[PDB]
Amino acid sequence: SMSYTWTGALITPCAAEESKLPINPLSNSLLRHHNMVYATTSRSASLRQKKVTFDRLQVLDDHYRDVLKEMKAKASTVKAKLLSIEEACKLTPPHSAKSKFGYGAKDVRNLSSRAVNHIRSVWEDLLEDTETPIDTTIMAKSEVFCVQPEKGGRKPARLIVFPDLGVRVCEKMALYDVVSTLPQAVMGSSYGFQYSPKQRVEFLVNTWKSKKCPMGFSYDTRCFDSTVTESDIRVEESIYQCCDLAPEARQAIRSLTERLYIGGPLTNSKGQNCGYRRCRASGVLTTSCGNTLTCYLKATAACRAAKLQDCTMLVNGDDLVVICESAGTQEDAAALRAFTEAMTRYSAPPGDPPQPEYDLELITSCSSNVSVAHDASGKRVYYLTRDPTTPLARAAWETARHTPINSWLGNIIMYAPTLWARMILMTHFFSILLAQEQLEKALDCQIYGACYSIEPLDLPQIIERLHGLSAFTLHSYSPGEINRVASCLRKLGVPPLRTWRHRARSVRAKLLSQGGRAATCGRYLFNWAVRTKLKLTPIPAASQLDLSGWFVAGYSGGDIYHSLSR
RNA sequence: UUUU
Ligand SMILES: [Mn+2]
Ligand SMILES: [Mn+2]
Repeated sequence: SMSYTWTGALITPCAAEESKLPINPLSNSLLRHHNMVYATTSRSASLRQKKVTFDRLQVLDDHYRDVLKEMKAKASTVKAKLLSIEEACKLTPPHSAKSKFGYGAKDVRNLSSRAVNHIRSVWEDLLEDTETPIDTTIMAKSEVFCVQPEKGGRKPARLIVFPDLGVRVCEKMALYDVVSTLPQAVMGSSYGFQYSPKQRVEFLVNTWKSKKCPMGFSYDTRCFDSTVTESDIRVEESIYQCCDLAPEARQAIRSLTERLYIGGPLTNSKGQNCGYRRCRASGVLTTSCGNTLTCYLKATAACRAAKLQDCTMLVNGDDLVVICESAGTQEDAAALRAFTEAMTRYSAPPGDPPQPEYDLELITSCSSNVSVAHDASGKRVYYLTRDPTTPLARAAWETARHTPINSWLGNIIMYAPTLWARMILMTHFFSILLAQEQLEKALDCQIYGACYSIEPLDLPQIIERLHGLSAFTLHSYSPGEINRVASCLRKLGVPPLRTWRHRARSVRAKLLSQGGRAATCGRYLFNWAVRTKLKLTPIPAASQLDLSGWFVAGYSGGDIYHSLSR
């Protein structure tokens, strides 16, 4: 069947769409070559559509049918609870889209009458109406990247399809738990979203060490969400239905499956009819959990067919990275070839063909890889990195365009040990932040999907609990990692690394001098900027009131919000 | 204007 069906009515905006980096006297401090930057807009959505729209052929062999049965048996283990409206409302991000029915995120979190009195009517319908497709909206997401080295190759806008605010709250009421528990339950260590970046690195290594002669690789299917067949979605529901649900829970899951998840009509920001979606909806709660299981399923099934000795895979939504036992160069090469032939048969073609790798630091998945460096005492230390182009790109864009969701903060947390995040991001912003003095001002960034309100003043404690004290003392970085950073810098036109120690030494001492948590930031977050690094003892609060549940499971697109870690 |  066709992933989508268009009518002519267009994907339209509802706000002003910039798409160039304004000559921000501060952006020039973080990035000279402004040009190198841009932000997707509506004007390039159709290109996205054409890319996205295609026919789907899928066939199900035995391996698939068996693997699935297995997953269901683990699923049978889980038990999910229904969620109270209060519980769902409070999970709604403070800035989520408002409802056509005259009420928004704020009215919800505060449990307005007009709000709940809708969520309630919405949840009743989900029990009274079992066939009617449910209306979804289609927007183009605003996204900033760096101009492709092909001077002109710009990424077309991404697309987001989400159901009304009321339908989203009910989703949480019926699946939140399922989605927060069931995945792991089914996939064991294969579930990516359960690790912090250091647990991921750790896992990736032990695993790579567990093979006599390891061979790893990753597989990136093309436009995953469109490759998802209404069959794929129905199967996912079979998995969900193995949990021990409450009838209204169980029934809602049913209703949403046929009414929202398998597909439905598309409306634009202006009430116009855009057409039909018959593939995964990018903006649903089940979006991630559904992708993780499908990638997992189809891959574990492809592995058997292709015959890869001792496969240990790591799934993260449509993101996949499998490590196994090598059988020979000319052997592995063909083996993987069979793997892509199976995956494809399952309606999961690759963007680029997968390539077997024999270096762990070379395998890259989820636009990041495993590199090495050294801690204080110099004991080798693994940390998870990535190419900083986008991150630096996005950060300069935000510096000039106060953005709703600060990708920079998110980067800092996740990649805290990276050379680029310590010397360039942390510096650039704490200078900004400290010049306006907004250290208490809690901004929003996001992790594995869900949103999070954090106070920059707590990075110290948060950074340690996720990376350890090594996060604040890594020095011998790998030559290759170093060149990757250096180069990106040159590209965007950013001043060499050694030049930031100076910009730091200061900002770091203007915090030292503010005492308190501020002074704590200055001590740990900038110890690399002093010609005399001082020893760092564990942070008291850090490991103490470490409010968690952070890396338990993905929710990208789910509209999930949590405000813990001060 | 919503956060795959
Ligand atoms: Mn894709
Ligand atoms: Mn990806």
